[PDB]
Amino acid sequence: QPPPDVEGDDCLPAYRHLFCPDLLRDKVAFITGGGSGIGFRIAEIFMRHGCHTVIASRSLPRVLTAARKLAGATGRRCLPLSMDVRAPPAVMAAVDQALKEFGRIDILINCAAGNFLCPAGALSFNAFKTVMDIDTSGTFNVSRVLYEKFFRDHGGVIVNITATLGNRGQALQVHAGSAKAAVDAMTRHLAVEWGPQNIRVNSLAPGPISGTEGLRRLGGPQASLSTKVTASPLQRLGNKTEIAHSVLYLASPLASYVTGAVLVADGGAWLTFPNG
Amino acid sequence: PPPDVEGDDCLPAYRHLFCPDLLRDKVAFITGGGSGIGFRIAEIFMRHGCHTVIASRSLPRVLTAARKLAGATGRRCLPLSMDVRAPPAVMAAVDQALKEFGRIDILINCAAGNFLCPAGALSFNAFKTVMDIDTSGTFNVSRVLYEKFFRDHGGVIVNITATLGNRGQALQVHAGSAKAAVDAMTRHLAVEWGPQNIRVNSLAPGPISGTEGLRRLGGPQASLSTKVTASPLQRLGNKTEIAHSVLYLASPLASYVTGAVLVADGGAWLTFPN
Amino acid sequence: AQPPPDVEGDDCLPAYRHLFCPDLLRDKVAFITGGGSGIGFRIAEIFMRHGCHTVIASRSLPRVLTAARKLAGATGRRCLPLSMDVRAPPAVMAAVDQALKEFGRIDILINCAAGNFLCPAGALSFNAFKTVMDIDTSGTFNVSRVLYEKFFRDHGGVIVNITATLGNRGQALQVHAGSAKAAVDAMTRHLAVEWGPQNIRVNSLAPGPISGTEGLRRLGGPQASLSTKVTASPLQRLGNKTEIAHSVLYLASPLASYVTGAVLVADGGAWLTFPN
Amino acid sequence: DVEGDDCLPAYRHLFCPDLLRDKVAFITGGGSGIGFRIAEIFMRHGCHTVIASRSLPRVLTAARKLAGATGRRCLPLSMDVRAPPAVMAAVDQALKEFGRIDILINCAAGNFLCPAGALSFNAFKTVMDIDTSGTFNVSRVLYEKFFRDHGGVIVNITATLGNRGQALQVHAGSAKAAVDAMTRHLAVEWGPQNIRVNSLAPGPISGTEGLRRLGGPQASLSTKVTASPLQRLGNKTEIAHSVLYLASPLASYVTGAVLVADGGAWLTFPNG
Ligand SMILES: CC(C)(COP(=O)(O)OP(=O)(O)OC[C@H]1O[C@@H](n2cnc3c(N)ncnc32)[C@H](O)[C@@H]1OP(=O)(O)O)[C@@H](O)C(=O)NCCC(=O)NCCS
Ligand SMILES: CC(C)(COP(=O)(O)OP(=O)(O)OC[C@H]1O[C@@H](n2cnc3c(N)ncnc32)[C@H](O)[C@@H]1OP(=O)(O)O)[C@@H](O)C(=O)NCCC(=O)NCCS
Ligand SMILES: CC(C)(COP(=O)(O)OP(=O)(O)OC[C@H]1O[C@@H](n2cnc3c(N)ncnc32)[C@H](O)[C@@H]1OP(=O)(O)O)[C@@H](O)C(=O)NCCC(=O)NCCS
Ligand SMILES: CC(C)(COP(=O)(O)OP(=O)(O)OC[C@H]1O[C@@H](n2cnc3c(N)ncnc32)[C@H](O)[C@@H]1OP(=O)(O)O)[C@@H](O)C(=O)NCCC(=O)NCCS
Ligand SMILES: NC(=O)c1ccc[n+]([C@@H]2O[C@H](COP(=O)([O-])OP(=O)(O)OC[C@H]3O[C@@H](n4cnc5c(N)ncnc54)[C@H](OP(=O)(O)O)[C@@H]3O)[C@@H](O)[C@H]2O)c1
Ligand SMILES: NC(=O)c1ccc[n+]([C@@H]2O[C@H](COP(=O)([O-])OP(=O)(O)OC[C@H]3O[C@@H](n4cnc5c(N)ncnc54)[C@H](OP(=O)(O)O)[C@@H]3O)[C@@H](O)[C@H]2O)c1
Ligand SMILES: NC(=O)c1ccc[n+]([C@@H]2O[C@H](COP(=O)([O-])OP(=O)(O)OC[C@H]3O[C@@H](n4cnc5c(N)ncnc54)[C@H](OP(=O)(O)O)[C@@H]3O)[C@@H](O)[C@H]2O)c1
Ligand SMILES: NC(=O)c1ccc[n+]([C@@H]2O[C@H](COP(=O)([O-])OP(=O)(O)OC[C@H]3O[C@@H](n4cnc5c(N)ncnc54)[C@H](OP(=O)(O)O)[C@@H]3O)[C@@H](O)[C@H]2O)c1
Repeated sequence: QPPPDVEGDDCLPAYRHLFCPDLLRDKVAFITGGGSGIGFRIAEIFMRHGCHTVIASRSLPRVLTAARKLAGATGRRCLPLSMDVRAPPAVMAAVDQALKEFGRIDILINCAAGNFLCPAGALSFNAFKTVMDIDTSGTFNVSRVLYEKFFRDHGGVIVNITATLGNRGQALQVHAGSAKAAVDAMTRHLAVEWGPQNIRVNSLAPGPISGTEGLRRLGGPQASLSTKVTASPLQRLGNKTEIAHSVLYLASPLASYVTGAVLVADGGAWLTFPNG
Repeated sequence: PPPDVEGDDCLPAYRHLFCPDLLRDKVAFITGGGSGIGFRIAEIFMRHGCHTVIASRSLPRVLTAARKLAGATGRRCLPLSMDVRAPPAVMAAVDQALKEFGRIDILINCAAGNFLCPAGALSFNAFKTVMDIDTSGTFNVSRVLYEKFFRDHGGVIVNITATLGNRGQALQVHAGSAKAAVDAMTRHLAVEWGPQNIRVNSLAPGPISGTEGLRRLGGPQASLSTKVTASPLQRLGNKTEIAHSVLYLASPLASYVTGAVLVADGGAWLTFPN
Repeated sequence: AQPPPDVEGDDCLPAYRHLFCPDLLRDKVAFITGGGSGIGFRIAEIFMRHGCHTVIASRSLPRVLTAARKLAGATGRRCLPLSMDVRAPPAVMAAVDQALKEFGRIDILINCAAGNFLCPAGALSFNAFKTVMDIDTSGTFNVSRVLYEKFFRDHGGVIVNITATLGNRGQALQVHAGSAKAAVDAMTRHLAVEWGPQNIRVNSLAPGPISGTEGLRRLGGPQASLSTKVTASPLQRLGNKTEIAHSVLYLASPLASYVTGAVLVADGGAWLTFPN
Repeated sequence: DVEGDDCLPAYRHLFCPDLLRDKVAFITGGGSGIGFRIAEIFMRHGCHTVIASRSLPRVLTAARKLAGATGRRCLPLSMDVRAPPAVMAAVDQALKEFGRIDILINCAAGNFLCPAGALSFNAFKTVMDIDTSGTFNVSRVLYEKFFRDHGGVIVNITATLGNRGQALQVHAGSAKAAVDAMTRHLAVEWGPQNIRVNSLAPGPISGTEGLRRLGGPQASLSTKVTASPLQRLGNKTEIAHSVLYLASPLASYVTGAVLVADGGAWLTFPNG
């Protein structure tokens, strides 16, 4: 039986520490996409282990609402910021402020993505490139800004949130599959070039996770969903807290020797899911 | 190795190992077919009976190439100017091809852009441009050909990729990411399009002599010689060898191959320094 | 689009149209383990249709004597049948000596010998697992190693290992075969690196589900669900022996002069979509 | 960390000390190297252990040290992973002593440098028998004796050698690639019995027989280490942390995966 989760963008009402509560004490994590879904639960878990956060995505409203829930449930600081990962000046602006407020950033989680089901034949060039732009160029943009502004001189840890869609070429998902495959390759590249600056860089590829926009958009009809979930190895959907725990493992000193790796946390699902 | 020539010029002689009618009367649309690997793929194709359309941004480049290719092989070569990033231009090119030949049987996505640069010095726009050309560019040509012809008649796509992303090669985050995304795209399209009789595969070349790629990315000649003699086959590959493996994938001999990546790199990704 | 023709039994093709030049392997000699039945037999026939003489070697002397009569009957090239278990190195060494005595050289080794059956991992005995590792993995290494020491080390050569995609997603009922074939894939890379400097190319070909083979008969399952998964796979059909032999011939030939350490999958995209 | 097969003098917790409270882990190769440090770090989180390998004096010595440093129980047993009667006997003994086994760590292996043209048939086969057949045998025994009916968690310790076909290592590369494939097959078959199965692939780890054997001359090893992304060797405690992660409830949704914990070394290390 998995750790408890909540379907909405709300904090866990109770929690049991399996990592020590001081694992990230006084560190600061910058989380793109931290106002909703997996990125919000990542923020919440990090703050429950001593970490302050900065959460950044397009909607200033989404992150303000989130930052008050996070701060309230954990007593740590959460700086919300409006920032499109495709706009380098907005990215530079956000990182500058995070540093003005905190004086340091230790961890970057690239969680910002967009996705929707569309057959390749109906997918426009602009549609495909929009997904490449947010997922891949966005991840590069934020990483590259964090490197210049803080990590190159102080070291750091980056976790990229990816997917397994590209492994078997999942139908209706050429855009997301291609974009997140490029992010897994970028992880290797940055691990190589930035390791000498004491920067670790890894990916975490989640399976179908309950209580997320990604599952609502992409899961398909509930009866065919249940049937594929029941046929997957752990016979269930993952939850956001399980994903936040793997991300926390990778962003922490427990993972001090892990770099350039892709941890798949998907209950086995890519091995068995249908690709009709 | 089979012989090759360093320039974007035709082979002075060629020995057939495939039958000279392997692609008789087929039509191959080759992006980047005016130079480097793409020029040699066009030439080898035409020497197996195929007409070509070559397309890239520079009209002067494809015009001069097309005269060379027709002159050497006796088959037809249509040159077109088209940036793979511009759906109007790509649509216009595929129409022009269909108007000239009435069919396209094969698409070779060879157009790419690359250069050496540390990830920390690489600009936001430099990264995105490589993704736009290599990745979104490949998707754009593949989808325009699907809509205009391959959906209704079937077809074969060969994507020219790379091994850079396997080990995260230094100075290459842009190209390594873009070509890894092309390898996933290959699988996605193979699955979606297979039922329309379309095969889609990736061919990843190693370091190839006589190419802009190697000129830009090869590094100093002394350190290049050294990684080369320390790789499994002990030599650079040439363009003719790459054209043979592309021809294999594009031909009825690979009738059961789809969603695959064929690495043709003399074993180099296994031993090259990173 | 119409596949090249094939026949279901271990019999030669009635007609064949060349797509490779008929002198591609003019007067070369290929040693093919498992060349008496199934995929290995069709590989033998196709090679000999391109000028190559063959040695076909497996356990059952009756099987290879009958094959070799048929092969030589249909193509006008020579086929030496030998009885040899790949697990017994004195027998391999003697078979290879005998071939060198007959033909004076060997240019190509195709390692096609394998053992497979459906079995749940919880029912698979220790000896059953080991037996499949011993034939597929040790047996491949053994043959490759004898060929190296008897001829290829000094003369160069080309090796094609026939493998599978089962280990990619951990196909159920196939732990033995999937592990064994994943070892051979790794072995391909290892040997490509060590033996490249002796002018030896080593690649793997991984076939998908193939009509008119013992493999499909044993492992296909009932015809109705077999039909369903075939129809749901990207080319919507089973592969045939002739198509696999064409990919094997490609890799074994001078057209693949710069291909080594690679695994070419030739499965109609089956592993992307087949249920697990 | 500490070079020998000795316990750490001190240890600060990053996972809670009750993470594995009262669980039982059966660790093949638990008497030395990585296996010994895994047993120690598991015991520091509340776990009891069973350490099993061919040498009974090696595991007797290890067990007294592990118990002594941690106050948890460590049952040593002698068994060859290639002999299914012995594996069945050790597993029966662990069950008599403890009544349960929650976790299996398949750490036993044999390796040495040898060019492929010089490796004997028997030398190849031996490495395949220990790493591959051994790992299947222990997993399948544990499945039949306990995991099938009660669930459980397996961590296979593997390697990255097979990725680029590392020279001098055809045996070990092949064997470990087979065990990574087995990880996926068992994850799929046994997931519905509440069994998780993952691989952890370490890189070059200081204070181990692996590194003493396979590292080659010190000057050349220093060089490739400096040229690797984190510019240092891994230690045994870092590997035991990643193995603990996978073996714990923190990895409740991880199955069928390979975690590479090698400092990025396979990405840059020489080969040829
Ligand atoms: C499209 C998205 C990624 C980003 O939005 P955006 O930049 O505002 O993009 P727009 O809506 O302008 O759409 C851009 C292009 O994509 C196309 N597109 C967008 N959604 C699409 C869909 N569901 N199907 C097909 N085409 C689509 C648009 O039509 C437009 O293409 P065009 O110029 O040919 O018409 C949107 O899905 C989003 O913001 N998602 C965030 C939430 C999310 O995706 N969560 C799950 C992550 S797992
Ligand atoms: C850059 C290229 C890929 C694409 O051309 P383009 O679309 O006109 O792009 P631009 O010339 O506007 O350059 C795009 C960005 O990349 C950057 N860039 C180009 N060459 C660069 C180099 N060697 N190092 C770092 N950045 C570079 C530019 O400075 C610009 O960035 P900025 O906007 O931050 O100033 C060009 O190299 C090209 O056309 N190459 C084609 C042939 C080739 O590379 N063959 C090899 C394939 S192996
Ligand atoms: C078993 C095989 C792999 C090799 O034969 P062999 O070396 O004579 O081995 P045996 O007949 O002694 O069987 C060896 C072990 O595997 C077991 N075995 C054989 N077939 C089995 C099956 N279908 N299910 C479970 N176990 C099986 C035997 O019971 C024995 O184990 P045990 O000692 O615990 O009883 C046999 O299947 C074979 O000859 N295959 C060749 C043809 C083939 O497999 N073609 C398809 C490749 S796609
Ligand atoms: C060989 C080993 C794996 C297993 O020992 P064992 O089963 O008693 O094996 P043996 O000593 O009987 O050796 C079996 C074969 O391997 C060969 N072999 C052993 N060491 C070898 C070496 N360094 N180089 C080449 N061949 C070797 C033997 O000669 C024999 O082949 P043969 O019949 O052709 O003579 C041994 O190295 C070992 O016990 N290792 C465990 C510790 C270890 O390897 N740790 C490192 C990290 S895994
Ligand atoms: N959910 C799943 O089952 C699943 C499976 C595999 C992978 N994932 C991955 O997990 C991550 C989170 O997904 P989720 O399902 O939790 O959905 P989500 O809640 O919609 O998260 C996506 C986040 O990205 C932000 N975002 C989108 N575009 C952006 C941009 N251009 N700039 C900055 N921020 C942007 C969104 O906020 P704004 O709209 O405010 O920008 C949103 O908060 C993604 O990386 C996704 O690919 C999810
Ligand atoms: N050479 C190597 O060693 C090597 C190794 C691995 C992979 N490759 C791959 O092989 C292919 C050929 O490389 P090469 O070295 O032969 O280099 P090249 O000669 O420069 O080929 C690139 C071609 O792409 C065209 N092109 C670039 N951007 C374009 C755009 N936006 N739209 C349309 N056409 C475009 C260029 O023509 P215009 O300028 O007229 O547009 C040129 O003909 C590339 O895909 C490369 O990634 C090469
Ligand atoms: N058919 C498929 O769909 C498929 C799919 C994926 C992979 N493959 C691979 O394709 C190859 C051939 O399979 P197939 O389906 O055509 O089956 P097959 O006809 O049964 O071929 C297996 C052959 O191996 C020989 N063999 C078995 N054990 C041997 C040993 N110890 N020593 C020497 N030779 C031995 C057998 O001959 P004796 O009985 O005379 O020894 C038999 O000719 C195998 O490598 C298989 O793994 C097939
Ligand atoms: N060290 C590295 O840098 C490195 C790198 C990648 C992977 N690894 C992996 O990490 C694990 C431990 O390696 P290590 O360096 O720590 O070496 P190690 O100390 O030699 O550990 C190997 C263990 O395997 C046991 N063993 C060997 N054969 C056995 C058999 N037939 N049955 C039962 N037990 C057996 C040995 O004990 P007995 O002699 O008492 O049997 C020994 O305790 C191995 O799986 C290795 O492949 C290590």
